[PDB]
Amino acid sequence: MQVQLVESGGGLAQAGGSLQLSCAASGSTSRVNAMGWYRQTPGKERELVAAIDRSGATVYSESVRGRFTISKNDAKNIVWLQMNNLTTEDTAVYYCRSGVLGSWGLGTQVTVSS
Amino acid sequence: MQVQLVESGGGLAQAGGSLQLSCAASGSTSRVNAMGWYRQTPGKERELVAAIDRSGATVYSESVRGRFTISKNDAKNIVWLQMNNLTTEDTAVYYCRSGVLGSWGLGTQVTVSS
Ligand SMILES: CCC(=O)N(c1ccccc1)C1CCN(CCc2ccccc2)CC1
Ligand SMILES: CCC(=O)N(c1ccccc1)C1CCN(CCc2ccccc2)CC1
Repeated sequence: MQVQLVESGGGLAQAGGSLQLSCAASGSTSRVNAMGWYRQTPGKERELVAAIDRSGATVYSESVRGRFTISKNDAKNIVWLQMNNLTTEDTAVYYCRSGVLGSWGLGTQVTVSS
Repeated sequence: MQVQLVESGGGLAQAGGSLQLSCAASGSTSRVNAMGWYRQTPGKERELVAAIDRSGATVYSESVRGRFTISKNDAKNIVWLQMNNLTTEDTAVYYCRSGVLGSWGLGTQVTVSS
């Protein structure tokens, strides 16, 4: 029922180097309009690293801004995490997670003057 | 079927001031383990401002880091966006959006040496 995800990439890198992770979705992909990467370093809580939605909007944790990039190939149903300028603080297990985001409401208008 | 969201807050603020937005969920809330705030300034694409998942992990766009805080009351099924140190660049329509995030995989191990 849920979309099937296969996570690839990772292994060893040198400090200063780069790695690319990938996550391939298959099965019930039509409803999936969000994908995200988390990580967990030993002893610490799992944290959200990067996320992307179907429109291409992206968001990153402070700890990886500018160094990591999340991208997608919509037709292949694959998302990548490019990880640049690595340090030993990036050692962790990385998790790909799917999401189904809901409909748009009307929203609320915010006007800031002066 | 989908969770019902009611967005509140917003209106006018002065530059330098603060506002708090809120979004109240009801109905099919049990499956909802992510909530997010987007915004759209006129003529620009809608962008992801802040998101939170059931574990409390949060993520922010670069443009609001440190000024905006997303929080939740799990028992009331309400999320808030506290917006501090506003500027005219924060004028926009703000949208609350729900999400259902998938199961955890085993992940991939990344080890950075030296
Ligand atoms: C942000 C996530 C997202 O929106 N998706 C996604 C999911 C997992 C990994 C990468 C992207 C979509 C899932 C559905 N596919 C449909 C592809 C298609 C369309 C028309 C004909 C044939 C095939 C589009 C991308
Ligand atoms: C990150 C989103 C999230 O995970 N949620 C959420 C959804 C919308 C807005 C705020 C938070 C949960 C939705 C379900 N509620 C159940 C509450 C409950 C539990 C036990 C007995 C009685 C009531 C917990 C919070």
